[PDB]
Amino acid sequence: ELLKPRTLADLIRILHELFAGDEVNVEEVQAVLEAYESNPAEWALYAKFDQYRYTRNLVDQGNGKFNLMILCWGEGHGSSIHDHTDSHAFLKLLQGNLKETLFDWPDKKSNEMIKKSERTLRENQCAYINDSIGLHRVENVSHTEPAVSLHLYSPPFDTCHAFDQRTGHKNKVTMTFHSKFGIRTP
Ligand SMILES: [Cl-]
Ligand SMILES: [Fe+3]
Repeated sequence: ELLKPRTLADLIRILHELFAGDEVNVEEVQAVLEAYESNPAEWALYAKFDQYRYTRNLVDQGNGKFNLMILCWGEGHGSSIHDHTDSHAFLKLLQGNLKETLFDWPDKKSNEMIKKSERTLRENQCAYINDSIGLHRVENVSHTEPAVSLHLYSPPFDTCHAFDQRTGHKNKVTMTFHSKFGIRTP
């Protein structure tokens, strides 16, 4: 029985219930993420920015079932085109707007990766992706507003692939945390 998360802490408690088992009801998870109304005071601890690129700030380890993290995007900061390592990936905006561009998996032949679509994700909206859907790039294209998003990945993963838009060629990337549980982790 899905109830509205009253706070980020409450959201986390609900997520632990939704991930108690071995499978994932994606629509329920997305619905509860969407229902949490971003409250900046509740996540200020995790919202640690870097001047040069977006940061990943671990919030909860989901009793091993998922990683929940907050990503902080300076003006003009964005990601690679990337996959999600056979995991579910949820993205909820907590502040600002992000542009999500979708791409299909490349063929073996070297070719320009053509965007299949794009959307603007707005405050409190939740998006979902997995490798069966395709690849994406996420970007804060704003010149004036930093963005903050809440990401849930299940199972957790710390490696993924970045794709070269010019060729479709992929490279393995290890993902790093800027902080964990509010503590900067050089
Ligand atoms: Cl993502
Ligand atoms: Fe992603």
